[PDB]
Amino acid sequence: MCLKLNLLDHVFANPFMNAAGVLCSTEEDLRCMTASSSGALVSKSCTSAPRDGNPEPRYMAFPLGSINSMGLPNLGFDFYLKYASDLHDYSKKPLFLSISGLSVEENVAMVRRLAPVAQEKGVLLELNLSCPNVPGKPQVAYDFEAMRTYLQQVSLAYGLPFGVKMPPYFDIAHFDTAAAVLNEFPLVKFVTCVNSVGNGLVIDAESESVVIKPKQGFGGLGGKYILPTALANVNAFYRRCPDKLVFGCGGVYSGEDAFLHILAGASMVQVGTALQEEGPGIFTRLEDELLEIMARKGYRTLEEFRGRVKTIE
Amino acid sequence: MCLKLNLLDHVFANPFMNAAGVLCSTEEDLRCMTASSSGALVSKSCTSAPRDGNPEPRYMAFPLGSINSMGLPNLGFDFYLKYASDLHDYSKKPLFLSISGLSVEENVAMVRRLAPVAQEKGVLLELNLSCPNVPGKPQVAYDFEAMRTYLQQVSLAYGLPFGVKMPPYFDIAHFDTAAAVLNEFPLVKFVTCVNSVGNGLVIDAESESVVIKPKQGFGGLGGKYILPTALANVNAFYRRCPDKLVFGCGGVYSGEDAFLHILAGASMVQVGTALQEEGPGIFTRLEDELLEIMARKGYRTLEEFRGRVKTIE
Ligand SMILES: Cc1cc2nc3c(=O)[nH]c(=O)nc-3n(C[C@H](O)[C@H](O)[C@H](O)COP(=O)(O)O)c2cc1C
Ligand SMILES: Cc1cc2nc3c(=O)[nH]c(=O)nc-3n(C[C@H](O)[C@H](O)[C@H](O)COP(=O)(O)O)c2cc1C
Ligand SMILES: *C(/C=C/c1cccs1)=C1C(=O)NC(=O)NC1=O
Ligand SMILES: *C(/C=C/c1cccs1)=C1C(=O)NC(=O)NC1=O
Repeated sequence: MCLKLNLLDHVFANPFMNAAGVLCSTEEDLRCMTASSSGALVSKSCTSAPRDGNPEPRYMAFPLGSINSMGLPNLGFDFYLKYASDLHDYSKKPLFLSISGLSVEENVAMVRRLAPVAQEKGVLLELNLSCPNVPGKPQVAYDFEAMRTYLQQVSLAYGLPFGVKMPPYFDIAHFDTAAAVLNEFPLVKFVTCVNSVGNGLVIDAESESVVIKPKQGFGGLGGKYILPTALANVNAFYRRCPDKLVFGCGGVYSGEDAFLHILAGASMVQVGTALQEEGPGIFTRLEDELLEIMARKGYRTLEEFRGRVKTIE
Repeated sequence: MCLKLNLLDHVFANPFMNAAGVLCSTEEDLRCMTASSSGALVSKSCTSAPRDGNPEPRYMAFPLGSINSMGLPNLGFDFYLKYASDLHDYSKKPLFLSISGLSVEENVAMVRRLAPVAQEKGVLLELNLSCPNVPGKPQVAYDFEAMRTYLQQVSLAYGLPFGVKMPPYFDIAHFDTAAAVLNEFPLVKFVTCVNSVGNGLVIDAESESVVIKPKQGFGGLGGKYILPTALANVNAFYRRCPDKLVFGCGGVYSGEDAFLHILAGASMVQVGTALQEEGPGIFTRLEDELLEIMARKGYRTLEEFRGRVKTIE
């Protein structure tokens, strides 16, 4: 019985990794994620220049999930590039690098610089088109024209295999259009579904107040709230992008939740809110719990059930 | 002391009502909602002609909420119009009628016939622009040019105050744009936020199967999953639509959840999933719970706290 995978020219001990933004901002965070049982890690989305992000409180967690408006905060591209070039131990596990420039120009600027590092070291790009917390800069992937431009320019500037972090969609016509944009770009080898469900609002009944400070309390939702949305987007792109990989993200707290993502079509399974709450010990739990489900069902590998969710009649 | 209110030139005993589609399809259902302690009721969304709706199973509920792909099912407009014109006892509470034609022409045809009964009896139109479960017919309010065309034509054809059942949005630019489209129409006097969170996917781990039959298992989400999304939309439209009322729908299981909706800006509060699961006895519980929270905080009216959610700094 076995959780191993072999994809994008890398070997993964298991399908689990952090979700971008969780436990991956500093060198310390990145070492911790490397020392953990995860199959891979991804760095914090970065802009070209370092940034502070939004005023605190900007993240809060509850029994059913999390709300966040982290905004810009990252140590900057130079730092994440050096991590990938000089510091990351690739013998431990594969590394993905998330970028989220504020203009197509900014992204292209960065991906020009990442390419030689990608060629040399094997770092994998994840391009973030779905941040819901920068004011005056809505989720790029909700503007399909903008999306096609970003992907053109980045494919052209980078010229190597990469993936895209997508926002959730809620409408069958949007699934159809978005997968079709993506399928114009053969260098898009993976699609990560989903980023936070944007612009929710948590209100505390006792205080009568919002619980995060930026944007009058509005922020992206993670965790239990979003699992059926995440599974929908995972399967919707799995069905519509038969030449690409789908990475699942959203609502994973258990090996059962990972099992569902995998049934829906996920290759790698990312863990945001639950990892933020539980810490990196979650990875050993998720592995054991997923193996227990596989054992009970007689499944010996991931590809025996990946994408094999059953429909009714 | 008592939760009574006036809106839209009617009087309501409390802000609670069913959500359209729940406990409101048949004459029996409507009689049962009329007999309950809700402050109002809304009929099931209807098409000009009767329809059966989708294959069963089409609704399933879980601890965290519900998924549904009910699709077309209603007794047809003639039935709901006759309920409004001849059977409803307006002495007990107000009635809303929900319409959901498949084209602008169908909606125009219905509202032309509803207009006289609205003039005579005061039945209130809730126009549904957000059904996530007709194949080929995506949520009208996710296409802003289509939404403007529907609201121009209905306003011209109806000529009396009405409301719109909105889908959730997730993007501040979308809130800005949708609210500005609504604000182009002075006859749109209330905005119901939200319809179900469209096209989620529930998967049963043991059976490895989706749980509803239509649309390969995809359906709209209700219940605990959607409360922060609902609150966000309620507040977003409450802030942007100062000359309209906002009706709250989504995730209400308790008087506390109702309190949050009303803090966010809700005038009426609609109950879907929770009502489907608990039945109409829920209304006495919701009233009792809301009165109790109000007491504990020293609020005597709903006006004292509606829209008074606090932000940080
Ligand atoms: C504190 C926080 C920071 C995040 N930062 C990023 C980020 O920098 N880039 C990104 O693509 N997504 C970011 N996200 C989104 C997550 O990667 C993930 O898509 C979302 O939380 C849903 O997964 P979950 O349900 O496991 O939390 C962040 C989420 C949280 C909670
Ligand atoms: C079985 C079912 C049928 C529904 N039918 C309708 C409908 O005919 N028209 C409509 O506007 N919304 C319909 N909805 C959406 C609800 O009115 C409501 O917007 C949604 O369920 C979210 O509220 P909740 O969280 O309380 O369930 C339906 C919901 C359910 C669960
Ligand atoms: C926004 C992206 C933020 C970045 C900060 C520096 C570079 S990119 C977020 C996102 O993608 N997902 C979230 O849930 N929260 C965010 O703030
Ligand atoms: C669809 C609207 C369905 C109609 C059937 C006859 C007339 S209109 C739904 C909706 O608006 N919200 C839901 O959650 N489910 C539906 O099926």
